[PDB]
Amino acid sequence: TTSAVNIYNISAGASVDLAAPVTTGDIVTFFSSALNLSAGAGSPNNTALNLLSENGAYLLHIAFRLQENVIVFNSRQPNAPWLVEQRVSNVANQFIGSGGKAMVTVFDHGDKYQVVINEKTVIQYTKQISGTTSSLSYNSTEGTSIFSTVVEAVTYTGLA
Amino acid sequence: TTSAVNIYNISAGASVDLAAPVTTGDIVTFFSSALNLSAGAGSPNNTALNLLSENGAYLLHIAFRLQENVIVFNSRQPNAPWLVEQRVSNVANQFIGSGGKAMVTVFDHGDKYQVVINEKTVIQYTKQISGTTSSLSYNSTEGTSIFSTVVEAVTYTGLA
Ligand SMILES: CC(=O)N[C@H]1[C@H]([C@H](O)[C@H](O)CO)O[C@@](O[C@H]2[C@@H](O)[C@@H](CO)O[C@@H](O[C@H]3[C@H](O)[C@@H](O)[C@H](O)O[C@@H]3CO)[C@@H]2O)(C(=O)O)C[C@@H]1O
Ligand SMILES: CC(=O)N[C@H]1[C@H]([C@H](O)[C@H](O)CO)O[C@@](O[C@H]2[C@@H](O)[C@@H](CO)O[C@@H](O[C@H]3[C@H](O)[C@@H](O)[C@H](O)O[C@@H]3CO)[C@@H]2O)(C(=O)O)C[C@@H]1O
Repeated sequence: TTSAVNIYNISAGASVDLAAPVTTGDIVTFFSSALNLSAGAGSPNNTALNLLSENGAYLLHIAFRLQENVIVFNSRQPNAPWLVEQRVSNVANQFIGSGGKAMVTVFDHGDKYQVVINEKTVIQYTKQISGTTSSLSYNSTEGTSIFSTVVEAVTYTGLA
Repeated sequence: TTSAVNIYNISAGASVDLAAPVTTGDIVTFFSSALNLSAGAGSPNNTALNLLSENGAYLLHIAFRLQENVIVFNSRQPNAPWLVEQRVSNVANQFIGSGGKAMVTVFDHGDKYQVVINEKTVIQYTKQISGTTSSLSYNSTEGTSIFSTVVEAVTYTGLA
């Protein structure tokens, strides 16, 4: 009944600490002012957006792989191996209806993470690890990212 | 547990019908890619954002008035007089921390509307009229709008 809006500018390769943690019922949107579907190969990821716990855990890892023409969703505890990785085929098909810019939205449904690309829901990822998101990262493969060098992030917390 | 993201482009003087209504717990954000605090005089509104019911009622009317250096919040049923109007003093003060662009967010707390300019909450408006938002309008006074000619609107519905 007293929500909050937080805006962050995330440079590729950076990680920002949220001034307000993202928990169940809260939202996180990533804004890209560019879209490059014919950028190049990722090592292996061209672009990755991560929601991380205060322990360094990867609550949610989102990776776009142009050469493998896929999107990967996974998670993992700090200094531990990668877990069960879901995947969505065909990158470009999710960005249909873009036009030089993209929006990725993550809904934290407590026990799941709903990921939306613009207006299209791509997956209802089931949380392999639980907790509140206290920081986010935007990692890219040198010069072959599908998003702008700077990605804006708006978080809507205090909902439920 | 199955929310939706809808993106609308609203041209000044236009009104769009939402593909999904905005109800209690839902969110609506307005994106302006320009900010003009020394634009001119409004007749009397330089810029107005409205959330309208399916009956044409003005659930929430938001008006920026440079010359009167104020922001007005009000409501009204169709073909009825304007109601009790709240107001926030000093426009520019709410946009501090902008930099050529702005975003307004309206949280529908069921019995209230929380309005946020960027990251600053400006008012906790109490609904004089209740209902679901089925459409939004962006009205301007000829050439003196504080926002770009086209404002982007992203709605987040199906939350609660
Ligand atoms: C040079 C190197 O090996 N570093 C990797 C890193 C590290 O493995 C680690 O994640 C560092 O934190 O991973 C990078 O992305 C990985 C990530 O996309 C996961 C998704 O779950 O997949 C990894 O590759 C998988 C592959 O998808 C599977 O098909 C295969 O069974 O196992 C592979 C190894 O786990 C990605 O490597 C990262 O930068 O975060 C890529 C780096 O090259
Ligand atoms: C030419 C004309 O009179 N049209 C007005 C319209 C109409 O009054 C009506 O709203 C059309 O739908 O109103 C415009 O904005 C009004 C709006 O900002 C409301 C806010 O509640 O205030 C009106 O002026 C008030 C003033 O703020 C009060 O101090 C005063 O006590 O009463 C005034 C009259 O209600 C605004 O006119 C609109 O375009 O929507 C302005 C048009 O000029």
